[PDB]
Amino acid sequence: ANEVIKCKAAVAWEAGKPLSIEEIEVAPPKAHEVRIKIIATAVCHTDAYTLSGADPEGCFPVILGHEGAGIVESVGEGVTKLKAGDTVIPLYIPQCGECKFCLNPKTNLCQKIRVTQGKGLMPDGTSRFTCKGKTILHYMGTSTFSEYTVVADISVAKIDPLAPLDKVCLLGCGISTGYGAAVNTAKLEPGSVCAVFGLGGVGLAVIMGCKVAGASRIIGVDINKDKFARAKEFGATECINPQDFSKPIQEVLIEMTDGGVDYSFECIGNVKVMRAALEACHKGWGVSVVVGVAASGEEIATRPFQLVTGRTWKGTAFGGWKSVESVPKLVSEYMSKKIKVDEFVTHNLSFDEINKAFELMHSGKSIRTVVKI
Amino acid sequence: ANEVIKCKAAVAWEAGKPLSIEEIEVAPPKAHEVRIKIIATAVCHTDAYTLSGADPEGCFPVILGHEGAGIVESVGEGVTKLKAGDTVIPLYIPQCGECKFCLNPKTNLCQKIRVTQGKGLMPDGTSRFTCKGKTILHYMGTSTFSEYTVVADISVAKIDPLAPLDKVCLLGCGISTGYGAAVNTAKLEPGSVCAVFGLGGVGLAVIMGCKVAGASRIIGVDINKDKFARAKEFGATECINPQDFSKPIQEVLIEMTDGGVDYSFECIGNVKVMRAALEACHKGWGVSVVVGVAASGEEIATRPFQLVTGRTWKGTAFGGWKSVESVPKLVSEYMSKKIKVDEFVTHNLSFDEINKAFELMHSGKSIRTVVKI
Ligand SMILES: O=C(O)CCCCCCCCCCCO
Ligand SMILES: O=C(O)CCCCCCCCCCCO
Ligand SMILES: [K+]
Ligand SMILES: [K+]
Ligand SMILES: [Zn+2]
Ligand SMILES: [Zn+2]
Ligand SMILES: [Zn+2]
Ligand SMILES: [Zn+2]
Repeated sequence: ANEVIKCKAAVAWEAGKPLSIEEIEVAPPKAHEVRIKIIATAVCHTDAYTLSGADPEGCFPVILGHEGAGIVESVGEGVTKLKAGDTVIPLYIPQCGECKFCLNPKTNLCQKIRVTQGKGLMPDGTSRFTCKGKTILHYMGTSTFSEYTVVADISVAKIDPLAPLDKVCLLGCGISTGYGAAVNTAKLEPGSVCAVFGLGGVGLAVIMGCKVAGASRIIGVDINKDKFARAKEFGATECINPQDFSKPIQEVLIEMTDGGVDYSFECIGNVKVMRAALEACHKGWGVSVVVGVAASGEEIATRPFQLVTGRTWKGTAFGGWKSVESVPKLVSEYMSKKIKVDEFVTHNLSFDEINKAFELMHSGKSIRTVVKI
Repeated sequence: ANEVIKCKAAVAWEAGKPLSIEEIEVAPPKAHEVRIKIIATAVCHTDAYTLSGADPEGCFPVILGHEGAGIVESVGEGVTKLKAGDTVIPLYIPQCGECKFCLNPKTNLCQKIRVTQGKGLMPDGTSRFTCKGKTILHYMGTSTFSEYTVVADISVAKIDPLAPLDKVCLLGCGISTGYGAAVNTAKLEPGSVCAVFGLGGVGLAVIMGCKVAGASRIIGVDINKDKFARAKEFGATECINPQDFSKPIQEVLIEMTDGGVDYSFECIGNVKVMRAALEACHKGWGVSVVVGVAASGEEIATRPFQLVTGRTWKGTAFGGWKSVESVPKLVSEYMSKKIKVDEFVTHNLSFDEINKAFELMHSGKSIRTVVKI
C-alpha cells in the first residue's frame, strides 16, 4: 500500500526565522487526498509575509510554498480522476465543484475545505507532516516547499504531461492572478487605457493580460525604474516613476490620459496606492482592481463621490480562475505561446538555497526564483 | 420676440432660512437655451441639503428645485428640436449627445456644461434670474422652484403630451435615480437577493426597481419603522431596524441571507452605512451601490479583503440614465403602468406653502410633496 515517506522539506520552525531543510515524514494519502512529488517551486510575497510573523493567521511550525508543480506519487481512497504519474499543479484555491461558490459562475472561491486549510490541516482535521516528533502544519492547502506534499483531491489541477514544471509552477499563483485580474475581473475591452501599479511578477502578468486583451495603452507605475525595462518587454507602452512627480500619482495619470484610465490594477498590497489606483480611473466608467494583498488591519478609503461619478472598485483572488478547470487551460496557453511564463523566471536555485529566494525577493532584484527540489 | 418675464419664485437668499416667495424677473432664452413654465415641482433631500447650508459648495442667493415638469414657454436662438407648448422635464444631468461621455454607453454623466452649472450659471456664464436688483443663481441647471425657469437646451427631456405633470415631475430625480440604480448600475438578475438602506423616495424607487428586475428577497433597512409599511407595498419582502440588533447591521444581514445579499443600495448619504452596505454583500459576487443623494464631505472605507474576496463597490448618479433619451421612456413606462409614480406622492401643497414641503421632509413624515405652481 502507500507507505510513509521520509524526505526533505524546508520547515519554517518559527516566524521571523529563515527556512530550515529538515528530514520529515509525509504520511500516505487518506481518503480523497493525493500525495504529490514536488519537482519545482517558487517563492511568492505571500510566503514571505507569513514567514515574517506579520500574518495574524500564520501558525508554526509549518511548511510554506504555494507555487509548485509536480507529479502525483499516489492517491487515497475514493480518488479516480487522478493517478500516480499524472502531471499536476497544487491549488491553494480548490474547486470541489459542488459548493455554493463553485456552482456560481461569478466566483472561484470554493469554500469546501477553507476552515481546515486555514488551520494548516487536511479536510479530516489532521496534518500529514511530522518532523522530529512534532506535527508540522500545511500551508494554503499546498505546502510546496517539500519533496512530497499531500493535498485535498479538490486542490489538484491535472496538466499537460509535456509542460516544463520548472516553469509552469509559476502558474500556481503569480502569473495566473495577474493574468486573470485583467481578463477575468476587469474583462477589459480592446483599445482600453490601463495603469498597473507595482511591476513585480503579478504586475507583469497584468500587463501581459492587458496586451492579450488588446489594450491601446498600458502605463506601468513603480518607484523602482529598474523594473521598467521588463514591464515594457511584457507590453507596457510606457512607465512612470511616482517620485518623478510633485503631485498625487492619480493626478499625473489623469492628466496623462485626459481624464483617467479605463482600468487600473494595484499589484502591491499598499492601501494608499489602492486609493490612488481608484482615483486615477476615468470618471464615469473607470474600474480599479485590487490584486495585491494588504497587511491585516489596513483599510482602503476614498470619497464616495468617486463611486457616484462612475468609478468601480473591484478585487480578485487568483485571477478569478475556477482553479481545477482553468489551470490546465492556462498551461495549454503557455504551451501554445499565447501567454508567457519563462519570461518571469529571473533566477534559479537548488532546494538547499531556498532562503536566497526569499532574500532575492526582499532585495527586489528578481521577479521569480524557481527552486529545483 | 421673447420678453422679460415677471413672475413668482421661491428664493433662497441665505442658508438655514426659509425660502422667500419673491417676485423676480426671468430673462428670455439666449442661444441654445429654453424657458420653461414650471407646472409642478417637488422637494428632494438634496434641495434641503443645500438650503441647510451643510453643503460646502452651496451658493446663495439661489432658486433651488430639480424635480419639476412643465411646458416650454419659448426657445432661444438655434433651438430647433423644442418649441413653445412642448411637454418637458428639466434635467440636472444633461445629454449633449456629442462629448466623450454622452458617446460612451457606460455612463450618463455629460460634462458639456458641468462647470457653469456647478456655479449656478447657464453655459454662457450668466444667470437669467434677478430679484430686487440682485442676480439670483440657478441650481443644478434646473431651478424648478419658479413659475418660469431657463435651462440649457441640452437639459431638456421632451415627454408624452398626456403625462400628468403633477406626477411625472418626480421622475426628475428621486424615482428615476433609485429605479435606475437597480436596473442600470446594478443590473441585478432575476432571483437576486437585495438590501436597501434608507427607505425614503429613493429607496422605495430602488425597491421598485428590484421588483421589476425580478428580485427574490428585498430587505428594507431603516431606523424609522414608520417607513416599513410603504416599503412592503413597494415590494420589500421584509424590513429590519438596525436598532433592534446589537451586532453591526452587516452581520445581521449576512446571517439572514446565509452569506450576505447579492446587491445592496445605500440611499442615505451616510459613509458609515455605505461601509455596512458593502460588507453586507455576499462574498464572491456581492455588489453594493452608493446612490448619489449627498456630497457627504467625508470618506468611505473598508478592508481591501472585502474586494479581494469578491465584493464590488459602485455608485450612481440619476440612476445612470442618459437623461434626454431615457426620461421620456421612463414617463412612458409610468404611463404603461410598468413603474409607479403616484404612490410616491404623500402630500400636495400650493407654491406659497413650499416651505411646508421642507418641514414634512425633515420630520421624515413624508416621501414626496408635490408643489403646485
Ligand atoms: O476562499 C477564501 O475564503 C479566501 C481565499 C483567499 C484568496 C485571497 C488571496 C490572498 C493572497 C494569497 C495569494 C497571493 O499570494
Ligand atoms: O459632476 C458630474 O459630471 C455629474 C454629477 C455627479 C453628481 C451626482 C448627483 C448627486 C446630486 C444630488 C442628488 C439629486 O438631488
Ligand atoms: K469590462
Ligand atoms: K449584474
Ligand atoms: Zn501567492
Ligand atoms: Zn467548491
Ligand atoms: Zn454630453
Ligand atoms: Zn435629487
